[PDB]
Amino acid sequence: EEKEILWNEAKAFIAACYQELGKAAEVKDRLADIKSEIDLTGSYVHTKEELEHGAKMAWRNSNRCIGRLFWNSLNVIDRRDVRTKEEVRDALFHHIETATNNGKIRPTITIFPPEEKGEKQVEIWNHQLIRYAGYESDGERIGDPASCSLTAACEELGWRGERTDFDLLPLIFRMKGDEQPVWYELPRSLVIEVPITHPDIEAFSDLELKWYGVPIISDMKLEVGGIHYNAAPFNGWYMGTEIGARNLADEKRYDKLKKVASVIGIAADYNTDLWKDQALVELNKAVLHSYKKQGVSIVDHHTAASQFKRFEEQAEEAGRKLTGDWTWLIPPISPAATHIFHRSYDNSIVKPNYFYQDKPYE
Amino acid sequence: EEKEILWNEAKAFIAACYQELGKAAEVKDRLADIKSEIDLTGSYVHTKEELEHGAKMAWRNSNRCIGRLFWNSLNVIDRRDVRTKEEVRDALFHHIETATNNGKIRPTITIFPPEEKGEKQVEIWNHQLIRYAGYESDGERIGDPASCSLTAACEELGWRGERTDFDLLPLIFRMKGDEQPVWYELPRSLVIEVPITHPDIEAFSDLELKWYGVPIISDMKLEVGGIHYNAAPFNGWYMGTEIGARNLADEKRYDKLKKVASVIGIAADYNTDLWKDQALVELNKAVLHSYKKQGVSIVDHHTAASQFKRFEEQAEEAGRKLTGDWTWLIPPISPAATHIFHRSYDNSIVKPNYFYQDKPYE
Ligand code: HEM
Ligand code: HEM
Ligand SMILES: Cc1cc(N)nc(CCCCCO[C@H]2CNC[C@H]2Cc2cc(C)cc(N)n2)c1
Ligand SMILES: Cc1cc(N)nc(CCCCCO[C@H]2CNC[C@H]2Cc2cc(C)cc(N)n2)c1
Ligand SMILES: C[C@H](O)[C@H](O)[C@H]1CNc2nc(N)[nH]c(=O)c2N1
Ligand SMILES: C[C@H](O)[C@H](O)[C@H]1CNc2nc(N)[nH]c(=O)c2N1
Ligand SMILES: [Cl-]
Ligand SMILES: [Cl-]
Repeated sequence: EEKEILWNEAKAFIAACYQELGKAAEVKDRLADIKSEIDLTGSYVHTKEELEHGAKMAWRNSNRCIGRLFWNSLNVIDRRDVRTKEEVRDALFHHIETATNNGKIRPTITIFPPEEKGEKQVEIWNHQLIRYAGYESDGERIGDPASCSLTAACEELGWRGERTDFDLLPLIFRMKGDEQPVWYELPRSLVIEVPITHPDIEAFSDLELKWYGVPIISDMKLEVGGIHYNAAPFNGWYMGTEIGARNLADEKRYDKLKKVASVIGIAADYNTDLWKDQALVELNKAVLHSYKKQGVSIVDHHTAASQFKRFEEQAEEAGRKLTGDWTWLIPPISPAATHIFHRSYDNSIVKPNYFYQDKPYE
Repeated sequence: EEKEILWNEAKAFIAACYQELGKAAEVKDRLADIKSEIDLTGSYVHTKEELEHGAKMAWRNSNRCIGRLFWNSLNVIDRRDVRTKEEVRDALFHHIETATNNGKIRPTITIFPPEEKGEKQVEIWNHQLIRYAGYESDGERIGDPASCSLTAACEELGWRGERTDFDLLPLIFRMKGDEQPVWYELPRSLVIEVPITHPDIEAFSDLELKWYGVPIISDMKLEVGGIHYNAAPFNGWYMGTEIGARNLADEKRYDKLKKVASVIGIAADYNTDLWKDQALVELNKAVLHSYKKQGVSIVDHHTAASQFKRFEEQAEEAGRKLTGDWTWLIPPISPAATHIFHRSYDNSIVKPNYFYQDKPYE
C-alpha cells in the first residue's frame, strides 16, 4: 500500500503541477517514467521544475498562512545533493544570508534530500534556524520559555548558553547513520537583530527588548507528490503581531505587558482600564517602527490582511478552491478590523503542503 | 414522526432536568402524564419548575456565550398566559423595566406561549426590544445600518422615524390570526441610554456617541424538551467590546474609527501606525468608563473571560461536558490575552438551547 500511496500522490501532483505549468501534454510520458522508477527503485526523483513548483504550491496550500499572496515568488534552493554535515551547515548558513538579504528579506526555502524508507537523511532539531534559548531552574526564568527543552538538549551535547535573555541557539541537526546530532554556533555577522524602540516614547528602550529579523521554520515536513522532505527550512518576513502580540507578550513567552504598561506610563491595576490592550497596541507600534527604521522587512496585520484578500481574489479568478484556517488567519490584534474575521474558510488539507512532524528530542 | 420527535426530546429533557433538580424519582410518573397528554392533545405543558430550569439550561448550552457563569441565576418570567396584544406589549414593557433595574441589570427572560402546529401565537419582529433605526437613501446613511430592513418594514406600517442616528425602533409584533403586526413607541422613561465620554480625553464627547443600556434579544427561539418557544426575549448586560469594537466600530455599523482617531489626536493615514487598533482601544475604554459612571452594568472582556474560565471549571466539577464556539467566544479585542484564545472548544449543539429562526419580514 505504501508504494501505492506514493504512486497515487505522484499521479495527482504531476497532473496538477504540469497543468499549471502549461506542460499538460507531457504528463502521460512523465507518469510512465515515474511508474517505472517506483517499480524499480522504490521511489522517484523530482525534476527541478517540479520541486520548485511543488514548494510553491505547498505554501499556497498552507491554511494557517495570511501571507500567501506571494506564493509564486518563493525562492527555491535545491540542496538534494548534500551528503555531509559540513555541507548541511554551509547550506543553512547560506539560507540565512540570502534570505536576510541585508534586511530586504527574500522568502526562501532550502530543500534537503527526502526521507527514503521513512528514514531521514538529515534530521534538523531547531524549530527555527534563528531562535533564542530558554532556561528554567530554581525559580529563575531566563530567555524564551518555548526554547527550554531544545536548550536543555543542546546543553546535553556540550553546548553552554551565556544565559542572557537572548542567547542564539546553535544550529543542531543529525545525519543519517550518526547516533548524535552535531551543533554549530551561528556566526553573529549572519544574524540581523532589531532593538525595539518606540516612535514617541523614549523610555521604551529601557525595556532593552529585541527580536531577530528573519523567521526560518526548520521543523516541518514538505510533502510533494508523495515525497517526504522532512528537512526543508523556509522563511518569510514577520507580521508584526507575531512579535508584539505573542513572542514578547504571551505569559508563557517573554511576558512583557506589565513592563510595557509601566514605561508607557499607565497603571496595570484594573481590567476595565484595558491596560493590556493599550500596552499591546503600543508594543506593536514599537515593533513595526523598529523594523522599518532598521530596514528589515516586516508587514502590519492590516496590510497583510489586504494582501490576503487579493490572494483570495486571485484564487477564485484562477479557478482554484481557497482553503484556510480562520482561527490562525485572524490577527491576534483588532481581528474584527480585518475582512478575514467577517467570513469563513474551508479548512481542508490540500497537498503539496507543509506538515508538523515529531520532535527528535525529549 | 413529529409527535415522536416531541416525545423523544421530552424524555431526554425531563430526565436531565429532574436529575439536576434532585427529582429523579418523579421522572417515571411525569413521563407517563406527558406520554398521555401528547397522545391526547398533540403536545404537553411544562410545569413552572421545568420551564424555569429549561431556560437556564438553554443559556448554559449557548456555545457562543462568554457570560454563561451566571446561568443558574437567570430570572424567568412565565407569560404563557397572554392572549392579547395589549398583554404582550405590557409584558415587553415590564421586561425592559425589571431587567434594567435602574442600571443594575438583571438577566431576565420573559416566556410567551409556544408554537402549536408550528403555528406561532406571538410573532416578535424586533431583533432586540431596544435598538436604533437605520436609514439609507440617496447616498445618505442615518442610524444603524443593521436596522435598515426592519425600519423600512415599520415605516410601511405607518410608523415614521425622526431620522436622528439614534431613533428608538417601536416594539413590533404580530398576534396569531392577525394579518399585520402592531407597533408601539417605547416610553423613553423605560429606556436607559449612556452617553459615551472618555476618562482622559474631553473632546471625546464631541462625537456625541451613545448606546442603550440593555441588550434584549427578541428574535430567537427557546427550545425546551421539544417545545418551541419562538417568542422568548432574554437579556444580560453588555460586554464592552460588543459596543466599542462592533456596534460603534464596524464599517457596516456606526463606522466611528476615523472620528475616534481624530478626537484622540492621531493621524489615520498609515496602516503601520496601528491607528485603528489605538482608536479601538480608546473607544473601548470610553465605553466601559461611561457605563460605570452612569451606574449601568457592563463587563470588560478580561473579567468576562475570567468568569468564563470559572464556568469551564464548574462544568467539569459537576461532570457536564462543556461546549463552545471558539470563533464567537474570543473577544474582538486582544483575544490572545484571554485563556479562551489558547484552548479549543467542542461546538456540539446540546438542548435546551436558543436558536435562530426566519425573519417574518423582507
Ligand atoms: C512572506 C512573508 C510571510 C508572512 C508575513 C507570513 C505570515 C504568517 C503568519 C502570521 C502565520 C501564523 C503563524 C503564527 O501564528 O505563529 C503564518 C503561518 C504559516 N506560514 Fe506564513 N508567512 C509568510 C511566508 C511564508 C512562507 C515563505 C511559507 C512557506 C513556504 C509560509 C508557510 C506558513 C506555514 C506552513 C504556516 C503555519 C505554520 C505552523 O502551522 O506552525 N509562510 N504565516
Ligand atoms: C449576563 C451578561 C451576559 C453577557 C456579558 C453575555 C455576553 C455575550 C456575548 C459577548 C455574546 C456574543 C454576541 C456577539 O458577538 O454579538 C453572547 C452571545 C450570546 N449570549 Fe450571552 N451574555 C450574557 C447573558 C446572556 C443571557 C441571559 C442569555 C440567554 C438566556 C445569553 C445567551 C446568549 C446567546 C444565545 C448568544 C448567541 C446569540 C447569537 O447567536 O446571535 N447570554 N453573550
Ligand atoms: C515562514 C513564516 C513567516 C512568518 N511571518 N511567520 C512564520 C511563523 C511560523 C509559526 C510557527 C511557530 O508556531 C508555534 C508557535 N505557535 C504555535 C506553534 C505551532 C508549531 C508547533 C510545532 C510542534 C511545530 C511548529 N513548527 N509549529 C513563518
Ligand atoms: C443576552 C445578550 C447579552 C449580551 N451581553 N450580548 C448579547 C448579544 C447578542 C448578539 C446577537 C446579535 O448578533 C448579530 C450581530 N452579530 C451577528 C448577528 C447574529 C444574529 C443573526 C440573526 C439572524 C438573529 C440574531 N438574533 N442574531 C446578548
Ligand atoms: C461568521 C464570521 O465567522 C464572523 O466574523 C463571526 C466571527 N466571530 C464573532 N464573534 C462574536 N462574538 N460576534 C460576532 O458577530 C462574530 N462574527
Ligand atoms: C490552539 C488554539 O486554538 C490557539 O490559541 C491558536 C489560536 N489561533 C492562533 N493563530 C495564530 N496565528 N497563531 C497561533 O499560535 C494560534 N493559536
Ligand atoms: Cl516566531
Ligand atoms: Cl448589540
